Amino acid sequence: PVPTGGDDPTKIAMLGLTFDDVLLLPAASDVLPANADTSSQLTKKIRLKVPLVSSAMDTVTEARMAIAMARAGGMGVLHRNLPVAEQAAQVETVKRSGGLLVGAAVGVGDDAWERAMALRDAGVDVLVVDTAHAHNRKVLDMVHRLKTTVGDEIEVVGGNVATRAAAAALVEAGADAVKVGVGPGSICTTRVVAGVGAPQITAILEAVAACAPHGVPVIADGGLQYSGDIAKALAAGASTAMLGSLLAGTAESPGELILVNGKQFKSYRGMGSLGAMQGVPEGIEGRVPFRGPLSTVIHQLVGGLRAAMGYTGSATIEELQQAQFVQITAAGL
Amino acid sequence: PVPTGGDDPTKIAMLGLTFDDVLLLPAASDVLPANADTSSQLTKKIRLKVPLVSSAMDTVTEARMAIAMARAGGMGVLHRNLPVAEQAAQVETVKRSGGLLVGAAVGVGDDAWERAMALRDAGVDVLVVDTAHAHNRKVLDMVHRLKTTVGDEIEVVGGNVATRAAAAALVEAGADAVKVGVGPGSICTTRVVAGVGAPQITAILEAVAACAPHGVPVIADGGLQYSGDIAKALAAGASTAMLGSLLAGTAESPGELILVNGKQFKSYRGMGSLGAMQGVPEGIEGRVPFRGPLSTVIHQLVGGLRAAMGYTGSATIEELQQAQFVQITAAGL
Amino acid sequence: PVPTGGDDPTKIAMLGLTFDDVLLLPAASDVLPANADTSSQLTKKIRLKVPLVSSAMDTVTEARMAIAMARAGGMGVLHRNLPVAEQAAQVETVKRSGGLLVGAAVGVGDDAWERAMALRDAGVDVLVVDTAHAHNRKVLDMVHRLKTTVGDEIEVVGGNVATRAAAAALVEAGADAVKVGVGPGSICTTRVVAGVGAPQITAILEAVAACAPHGVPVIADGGLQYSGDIAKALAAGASTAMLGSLLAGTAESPGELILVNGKQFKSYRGMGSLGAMQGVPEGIEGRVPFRGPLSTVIHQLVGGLRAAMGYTGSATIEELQQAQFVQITAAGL
Amino acid sequence: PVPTGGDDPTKIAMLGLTFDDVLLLPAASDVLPANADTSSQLTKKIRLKVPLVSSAMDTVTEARMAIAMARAGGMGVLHRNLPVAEQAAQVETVKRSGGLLVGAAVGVGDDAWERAMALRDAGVDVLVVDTAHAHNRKVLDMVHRLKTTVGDEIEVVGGNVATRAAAAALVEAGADAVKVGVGPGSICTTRVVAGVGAPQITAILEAVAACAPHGVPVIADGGLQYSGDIAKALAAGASTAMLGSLLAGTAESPGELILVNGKQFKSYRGMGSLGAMQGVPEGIEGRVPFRGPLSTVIHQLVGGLRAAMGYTGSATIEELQQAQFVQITAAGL
Ligand SMILES: C[C@H](Oc1ccc(-c2cn(C)cn2)cc1)C(=O)Nc1ncc(-c2ccc(Br)cc2)[nH]1
Ligand SMILES: C[C@H](Oc1ccc(-c2cn(C)cn2)cc1)C(=O)Nc1ncc(-c2ccc(Br)cc2)[nH]1
Ligand SMILES: C[C@H](Oc1ccc(-c2cn(C)cn2)cc1)C(=O)Nc1ncc(-c2ccc(Br)cc2)[nH]1
Ligand SMILES: C[C@H](Oc1ccc(-c2cn(C)cn2)cc1)C(=O)Nc1ncc(-c2ccc(Br)cc2)[nH]1
Ligand SMILES: O=c1[nH]cnc2c1ncn2[C@@H]1O[C@H](COP(=O)(O)O)[C@@H](O)[C@H]1O
Ligand SMILES: O=c1[nH]cnc2c1ncn2[C@@H]1O[C@H](COP(=O)(O)O)[C@@H](O)[C@H]1O
Ligand SMILES: O=c1[nH]cnc2c1ncn2[C@@H]1O[C@H](COP(=O)(O)O)[C@@H](O)[C@H]1O
Ligand SMILES: O=c1[nH]cnc2c1ncn2[C@@H]1O[C@H](COP(=O)(O)O)[C@@H](O)[C@H]1O
Repeated sequence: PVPTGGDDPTKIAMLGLTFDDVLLLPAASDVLPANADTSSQLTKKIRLKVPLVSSAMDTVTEARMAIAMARAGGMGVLHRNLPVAEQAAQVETVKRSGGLLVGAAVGVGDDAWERAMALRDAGVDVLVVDTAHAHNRKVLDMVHRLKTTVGDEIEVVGGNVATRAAAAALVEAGADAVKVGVGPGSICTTRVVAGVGAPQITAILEAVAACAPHGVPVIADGGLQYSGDIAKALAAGASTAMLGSLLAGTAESPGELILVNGKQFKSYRGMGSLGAMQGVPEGIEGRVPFRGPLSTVIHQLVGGLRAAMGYTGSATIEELQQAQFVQITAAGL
Repeated sequence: PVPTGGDDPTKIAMLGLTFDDVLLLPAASDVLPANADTSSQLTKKIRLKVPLVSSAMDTVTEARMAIAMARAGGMGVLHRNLPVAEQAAQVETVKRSGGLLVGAAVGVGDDAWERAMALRDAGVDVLVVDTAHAHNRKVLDMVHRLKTTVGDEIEVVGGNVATRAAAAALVEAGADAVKVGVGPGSICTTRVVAGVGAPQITAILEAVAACAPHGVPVIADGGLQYSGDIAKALAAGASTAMLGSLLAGTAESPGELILVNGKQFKSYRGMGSLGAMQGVPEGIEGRVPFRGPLSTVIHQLVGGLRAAMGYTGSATIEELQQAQFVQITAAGL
Repeated sequence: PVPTGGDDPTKIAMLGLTFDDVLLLPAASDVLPANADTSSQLTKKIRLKVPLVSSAMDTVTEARMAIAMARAGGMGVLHRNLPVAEQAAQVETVKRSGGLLVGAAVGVGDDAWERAMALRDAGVDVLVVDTAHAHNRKVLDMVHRLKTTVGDEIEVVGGNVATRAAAAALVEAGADAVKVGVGPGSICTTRVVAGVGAPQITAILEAVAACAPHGVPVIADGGLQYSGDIAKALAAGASTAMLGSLLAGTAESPGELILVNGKQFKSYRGMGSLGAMQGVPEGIEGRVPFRGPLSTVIHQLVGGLRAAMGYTGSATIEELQQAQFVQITAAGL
Repeated sequence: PVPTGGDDPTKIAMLGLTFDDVLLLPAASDVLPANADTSSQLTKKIRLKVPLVSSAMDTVTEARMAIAMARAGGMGVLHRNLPVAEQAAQVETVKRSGGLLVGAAVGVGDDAWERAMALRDAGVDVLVVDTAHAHNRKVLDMVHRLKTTVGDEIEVVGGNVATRAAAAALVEAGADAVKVGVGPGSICTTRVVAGVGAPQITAILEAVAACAPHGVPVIADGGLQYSGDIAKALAAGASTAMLGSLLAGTAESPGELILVNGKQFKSYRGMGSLGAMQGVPEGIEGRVPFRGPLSTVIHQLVGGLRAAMGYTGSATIEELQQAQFVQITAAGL
């Protein structure tokens, strides 16, 4: 029998590693952190100066965040937990601040096609078909319909996935980028409520195995707690990282300051939390420390990435994606 | 020598995984959580609408719980820590509330045959031969005697086991279902007192390898803490889950509200605890948070299961039983 | 290269398991806990009714403990942190309480031969050559000298060891039992101070591989925290268990009651602690909860063992020594 | 696919062990701790009586520490976070206290060559080219330039490295010793900020595989918390250990006593901390317990090492470097 039980070796299909399971190995380097090139592909066509996108969540990204993110060289994805007219107006607001990149989330519900067309009319650059489970005909069909209808002017992202097969399906549907993350989010309770998930380093490695041969960038979404996690996600093969928790504490996120026991916080909640759905939960409502301006958070995050590129001899993100890991033990934390 | 010591490779026979060691992998799916079919076999003949049974414990299941459980589409197993006449009367009470399914525990002591016949007379549907260690001639003989005597009107469950061989023995004795769990219970101290046990995912996989080829359902009993654990136990191959801790906090369980430090609790104790035996302990007496009505707890539990069936593309429990896992590391919690 | 570094596969020689790493697997059984036979060989010649010996420590075993232990069916080993005359007088005191078995520790210092002869004269049954590191010519020579001089009337134990080779050396020197434990003691700081040790399940398996073929019993010494650990140590192949921590809280141990924050304690200290040596430390001075009479502690310990013998179908300790383990993961605790 | 994801087996290159992952196995021994020879090579030419060097940090080693360390039989490395004139004057101060060994850190910046020549003029014995990442042409060139210019009178150390290849590069550049440690320091945040590092036992094993064949000693730098860690680092093949945390609490380190909540502390900060750089941080500012005189700390540290040499039968450090480990599990701590 199989050492962990039963007679089927495929029952337990893999050993899933998360960020805390690995470290980047230093390598020969003539790259100074200050000189590394941090640009990377968000989608097949769109390159960002900084490989970071803010999550499509209503305690993270509305117009103010999208504007600050694009000015910092990344991009925001506007959340979709509001009327179609307001979302499109947020898109327009970002555009009124210059030639700034902006994305917007849509679902696959009755109302999604209308939403997508309104955002298109508003001048959106990227449409993110954004769902709990993208390995599904309705999601694949929406990705394909958008790519064939508005595809030559708008880039279309599909997510989220957690396996090589799911990512391959989005590639075949025409996705211009694939977003990876089922289970790892800081406010996510999918793992405890449904018992479902995939540790994020293994999920990225698997998705990249399906996406890289086709020139489709992977967006690592969820579970990033530290600047060093960004470096790890990219070295695992992702081209960008999507941040929720790390940006929800910033001045530019929606929400006000909360003072508890003399310290400053902001509210941060899952899109699957009770309160987000009353606008069986798979997300919580919580708080995160107030962090100040976005520009300052992004500076330290990018600083950590630059440090990693120095250590690994990576002049570009493309080079970082070829870096090697060491696996650590439980004693290692 | 063997890497862990000595010269015998069979000394340390396997690596045992528990619920926290695994996650369900998302898979291609056209199944909406709301549309999944949650029915499953309790025994060879009996199918439940909801794959959940309440434990035969005196702080969990008396008539009120059995009634609420059957109305929710599951079943209760009446505990046996009272006189034969009272247990049979509880059986009758459940039946007075309609054509509701109900089970009842018996042991293998002098008094067990009399108990079993009285419950039969009371109209019980399922008899559960329920013991700390079922891999034993007296237990096997009782299972067989019941199956040959009352077997065509009553289904007979045997438990508990933790190995492929033990489950195979119950199958050969005529069990209509096999119950798995030695060591994993929340109030169980078998692991620390006797040093005995089997991690529950590996125990289910092993028991299913013996039971499924013979069409005998496995009941996963003990160690379930979250709705996601129910999904994991079924995907490991079990057909139903038995709950103690998760239901002991409910309005319908025996026992009154306990107020400690401004919060509400109910008493929850092992059948092998001092107080359960004074009616060398292998169970504790504890408290669990008061949770309100059973209907509400079952709704969230079934909600979590439906979510898992959506993620895994499982239209039925039978399909869920073929789902795949990823193993996670210690960093994964 | 070797996956953990360097080019030498023998550098990291084995994966060491401790008690918490394993569980005993239930097996077919017709043995009732109440009926199991708990007797076992302390030495080649001496069998105990209960497979438990108290440590040769000055906060655990003086005459009162030795007397209580023998009456409970085990034995005490009198510590040697006092003058030769007092130790011998303690031996005599035990003998004045009937035909009770008693052992006594000696070292390998200048004074040890004199000590050994005085204890012999006092009527001691077992001499324990007791040292931090027995894999050493002076220890081997002392074991052999005693066996050739007083060996036909007194049994001679040697310890402590942690490897197959060390145990083999004591067997060749003539030891009648071998004591295993370098590093695992509750009050031991050898692991942090010297960086030396061996996880106790692997140490027992290795020592038994050297001792069992020669009919020499292994005494598992140190690291036992729960009654279930006793069962594990014996199933790993040991014939008896030596207890320090578990008995230091008892009425019969040396030392008085200590009241701290409304709860009762006794002092418990390593023989290598500062205070034991002032009569570079490798042991601490601590407290353990007061537990009451020895008889009560031994009853629960033996109760747990009986439970294990029931679960594993072990009618005798000899049978228990053939039981199988499952290895558990970090999530398993 | 590879069990942890993707199709490349080299992506995750190794399993990295840290000190807490291993223990030294006791071995046959005729070596008394008091009699072991603790001397070891700092560099190809320089042997120390005690295999310990103090870190080049401004809360650890200035003239007072360098003096105390050499008198204890080790050496100090003077930090370089001050003007060239003051560092050279510290070197001279040490020399005014007798024929004491002393080292000094230099970087690879514009000012480093001048620094190195001034320290040379001051009578320094060892120059340590000391950087976050030594696997780099500028570092290799500096090591080589120093070795060819002042190499016959001064020994030249290069660091830090974490891989076999990096250490091989320093050997080829002419290093007289190689210093190992990227990530493990107590005040280091490289792992969380950059996601970069190498567990220290595996890093030492790998570096030694490159250095030992060429007769170049390895200095184990960072992550040492206990005296037992020193023994482990040497048995892994290092010839000396560099200490920061363990010595920063001593009377001889720079800094004053800090009283917080009735207990005594000293400040201890990374050279990459904000405050060290304001003279994106990769080190913190913290406190360590005040420990008293250096002589006392070194005595217990050397005591622990002697204990390890006794247990492993190592008469010399060279013998200790051939000792074997056992790997432990997470339960092992
Ligand atoms: C609503 C609630 O919680 C959420 C909400 C949003 C996300 C989310 C992640 N991302 C990237 C974008 N949005 C995740 C969880 C929930 O339980 N959703 C849910 N659980 C299972 C399914 C399902 C699985 C198969 C199929 Br087919 C259809 C639905 N959906
Ligand atoms: C009474 C006490 O604690 C309990 C009580 C009930 C259960 C329990 C689980 N389940 C599913 C239904 N009931 C478990 C433990 C206890 O120690 N029992 C016990 N330990 C060993 C044996 C034994 C092992 C081999 C043989 Br053969 C006979 C008895 N029995
Ligand atoms: C005195 C201090 O602490 C102790 C004291 C007693 C025990 C102890 C266990 N047991 C079963 C019986 N007694 C263990 C540690 C200490 O450090 N002892 C020590 N550490 C290394 C050596 C050594 C190693 C090789 C050789 Br060869 C000679 C001595 N001795
Ligand atoms: C200044 C700050 O923090 C420090 C400061 C000193 C040390 C330190 C260790 N040791 C032994 C001696 N000094 C370590 C970290 C920092 O982030 N430094 C840094 N991170 C990446 C690079 C880099 C990587 C490739 C190349 Br090429 C050039 C620079 N440098
Ligand atoms: O309610 C939820 N349940 C599960 N995942 C969520 C939920 N809400 C947002 N997310 C995901 O979690 C990511 C943020 O993760 P974080 O950066 O670790 O906080 C988002 O970008 C989404 O992919
Ligand atoms: O005293 C005990 N010792 C060991 N297992 C028990 C005891 N009492 C009840 N159980 C088992 O534990 C299960 C409940 O586990 P739980 O749902 O994790 O709380 C029951 O259904 C029984 O199988
Ligand atoms: O000071 C010490 N250092 C290391 N081991 C000790 C020391 N003192 C007693 N012991 C060992 O530890 C055992 C007790 O371990 P315990 O039962 O876990 O508390 C004794 O029987 C000795 O083998
Ligand atoms: O700011 C820093 N970041 C990373 N490593 C540092 C820093 N400052 C000092 N070190 C390293 O950490 C070592 C001390 O580690 P410790 O002995 O564990 O405290 C030093 O000898 C340096 O190699």
